[PDB]
Amino acid sequence: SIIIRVEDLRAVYLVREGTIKAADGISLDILENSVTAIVGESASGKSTIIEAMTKTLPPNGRILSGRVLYKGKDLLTMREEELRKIRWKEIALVPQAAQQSLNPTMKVIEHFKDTVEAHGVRWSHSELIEKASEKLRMVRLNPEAVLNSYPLQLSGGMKQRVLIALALLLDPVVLILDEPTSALDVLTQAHIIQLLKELKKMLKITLIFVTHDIAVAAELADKVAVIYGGNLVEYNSTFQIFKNPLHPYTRGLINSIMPIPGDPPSLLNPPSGCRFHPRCEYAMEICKKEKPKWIRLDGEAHVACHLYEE
Ligand SMILES: Nc1ncnc2c1ncn2[C@@H]1O[C@H](COP(=O)(O)OP(=O)(O)OP(=O)(O)O)[C@@H](O)[C@H]1O
Ligand code: SF4
Ligand SMILES: [Mg+2]
Repeated sequence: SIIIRVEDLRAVYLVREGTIKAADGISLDILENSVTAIVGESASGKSTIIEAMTKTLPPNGRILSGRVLYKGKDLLTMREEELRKIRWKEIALVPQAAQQSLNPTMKVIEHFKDTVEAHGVRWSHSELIEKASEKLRMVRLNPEAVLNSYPLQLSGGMKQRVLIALALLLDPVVLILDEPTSALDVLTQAHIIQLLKELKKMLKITLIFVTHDIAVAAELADKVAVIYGGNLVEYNSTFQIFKNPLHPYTRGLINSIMPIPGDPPSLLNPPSGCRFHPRCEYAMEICKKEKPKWIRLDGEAHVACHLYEE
């Protein structure tokens, strides 16, 4: 099943000198119990697509065009009365360094309460302790010690565990995670990934997560979506991506993983057509005159590249 269809998503950042065209025309289908990874280098639009999808864009960011369908109904253009029932309950989002959203003069139990309260639902404080403890366990934490401690007393690994437990609180059907594992030593990064695998199996959920490390994606993901300068450049299954990477940018990555000449594109003044052309070794005239069309190819596979066709 497709649990989420992103259709033609244009979302930009309004800035003094014009617009920032991160997330520029973005269409992809999330399989209903999959793990999809969104991958790309620093400052390439990952968090921007995530935010656009969740209507969590800053005051700054504005959505120009497109739909996102959950259960065939468009999240953008939804009555906030109809949005509030979908939020933590169904779709849930632990965002880039949401640790910072943990005010540190507060016991964790309070960030749970704050969350629960905010999203409507009314639970007896003791009941809340129950549920919270339960998900804290799911994430392999000491419910007692943790709920009753202050953020500052927790490791980044533990803060991360807490954040996830928080997201799971209301048994969501989709869980979305942004750079879940960055700023986080090797080992504990490994433990988070393990944990993510555990919950993957132990729960019935669609899991979308963002990362800049392809390795991490292949550790975790079924399908993989590569983004380059505000564009969805390619979308295959993990194994296929490594086996048969289509976009020249992607190929480059995979090879560079067995160090690509060029600098990343200005997102204010991007290059024309295919933003990868200035670095692409297969660059052509049509590549500068025209944005390659997002296309379907063979099986799970999608590319946006002039080299290819139906
Ligand atoms: N509120 C904003 N206003 C203007 N520009 C922004 C805003 N937020 C992000 N950008 C810019 O748009 C580009 C894409 O940012 P985004 O956060 O989507 O990248 P990313 O893929 O998350 O990479 P990273 O997370 O490592 O920064 C970046 O250059 C970023 O600085
Ligand atoms: S579209 Fe043209 S430039 Fe962009 S990657 Fe495919 S070939 Fe290289
Ligand atoms: Mg990011």
